[PDB]
Amino acid sequence: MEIVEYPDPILRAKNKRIDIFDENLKNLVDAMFDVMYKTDGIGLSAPQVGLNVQLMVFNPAGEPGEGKEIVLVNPKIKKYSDKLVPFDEGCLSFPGIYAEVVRPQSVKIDARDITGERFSISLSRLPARIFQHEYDHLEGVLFFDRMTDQVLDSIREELEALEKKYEEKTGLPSPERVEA
Ligand SMILES: O=C(Cc1c[nH]c2ccc(Br)cc12)NO
Ligand SMILES: [Zn+2]
Ligand SMILES: [Zn+2]
Ligand SMILES: [Zn+2]
Ligand SMILES: [Zn+2]
Ligand SMILES: [Zn+2]
Repeated sequence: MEIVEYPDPILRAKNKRIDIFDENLKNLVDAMFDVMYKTDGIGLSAPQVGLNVQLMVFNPAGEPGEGKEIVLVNPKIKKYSDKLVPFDEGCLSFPGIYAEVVRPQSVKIDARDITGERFSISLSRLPARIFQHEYDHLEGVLFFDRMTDQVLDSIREELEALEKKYEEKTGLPSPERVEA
């Protein structure tokens, strides 16, 4: 298994509905949760393992045995709160990079679960926060898109480094450059 990283395009590709709700789907969520636990994270959205399908899993506590291992599939934000708050985020598709992103305090959400049931959770604190972070992955949108002109100024050079690693490995030019 392996985490996809920035500039890699699978990060921007349209993400599909899921509809069979089979056993493979259980099996996927093992491996998303386990890769998460292995890289010490608190969320992970499926295109970060190379699958373009709306599926995110996560667990605020982010340590085994602790918190609560939530799964949303086909999320949609019904509502976003007015309240706005900063927070240093990291994202695994950007090894080692943390920069402050500013986002809505709470969200209401509609979504299916691992057996198909729709449902309807609201969400705050860290939970909500991650939710959104993975919620963006589902939808083409990476954390530095959410940063303020100044902040991004602080990571230009790092994400540039990434673009080059991609370029060295792939032979191809970086399908997207942050000087853009
Ligand atoms: O790469 C990841 C997981 C992750 C790791 N460290 C974090 C700190 C803040 C936030 Br919000 C998310 C993370 N999700 O796409
Ligand atoms: Zn592997
Ligand atoms: Zn299908
Ligand atoms: Zn497991
Ligand atoms: Zn930890
Ligand atoms: Zn991420």
